[PDB]
Amino acid sequence: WGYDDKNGPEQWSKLYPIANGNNQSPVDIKTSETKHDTSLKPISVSYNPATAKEIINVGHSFHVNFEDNDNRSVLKGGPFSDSYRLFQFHFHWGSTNEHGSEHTVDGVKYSAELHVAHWNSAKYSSLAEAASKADGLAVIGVLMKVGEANPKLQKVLDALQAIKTKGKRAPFTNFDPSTLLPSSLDFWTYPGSLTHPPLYESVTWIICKESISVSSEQLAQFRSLLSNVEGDNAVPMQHNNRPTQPLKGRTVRASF
Ligand SMILES: C=CCOC[C@@H](O)C[SeH]
Ligand SMILES: [Zn+2]
Repeated sequence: WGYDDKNGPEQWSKLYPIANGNNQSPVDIKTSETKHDTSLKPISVSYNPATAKEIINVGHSFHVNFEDNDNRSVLKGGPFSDSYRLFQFHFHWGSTNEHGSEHTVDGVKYSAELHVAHWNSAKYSSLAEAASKADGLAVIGVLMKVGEANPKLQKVLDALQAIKTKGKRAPFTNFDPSTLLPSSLDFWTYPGSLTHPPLYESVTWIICKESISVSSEQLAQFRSLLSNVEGDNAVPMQHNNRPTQPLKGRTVRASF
């Protein structure tokens, strides 16, 4: 279902009718209309870098998958009364620097977006179980602003040369993806979804107030990943970021 136009995000509603749904992501975050809430607690990431397993090229993006067999890597606080388990981080990016981030704040589009994904291990057995569940997934979203080169992106960008093409796997160990997060975990939260098929309406978004930085060259790496299988003609992975979607009257909550 890629991000072309043949497979691209307009074609998503055919196969996945949930695309023209009510809890679709990303969204625009209109700060004027955002109802501050104080029942919210502060977000608290406790990741353990020995959970870091693998980095894999999945054709449309690349993942960094984590060990999700126990509660060693948890997110808790925010709205969540439960304690979600970390399983993955990945990125979204765009063809040019001007766009690339999925969420937008007051119409402003960013270079890329980081997703640090979690699944509700207090209520569910597997990721596979919690994938589809309303209270299934907790994803931290960081907005990535084109400027200085982020030195905490090092290990991620280094490893990329070993997963040039779709399906390529490699061990990525000994990394806490919290080091990626901004210093201010002031956050918006809203009831969302995945941003790509199967677009499950299972995500409680945590969108960070403060941005992290990425140079144009760091973004050029993301782009010089290849969507093709090894041997085939080099088809870069140019953009993998979704249009912002109607709120249909959900209430983005501030935590600031
Ligand atoms: C399957 C990977 C992670 O899914 C959670 C979403 O926040 C990524 Se848009
Ligand atoms: Zn994502």
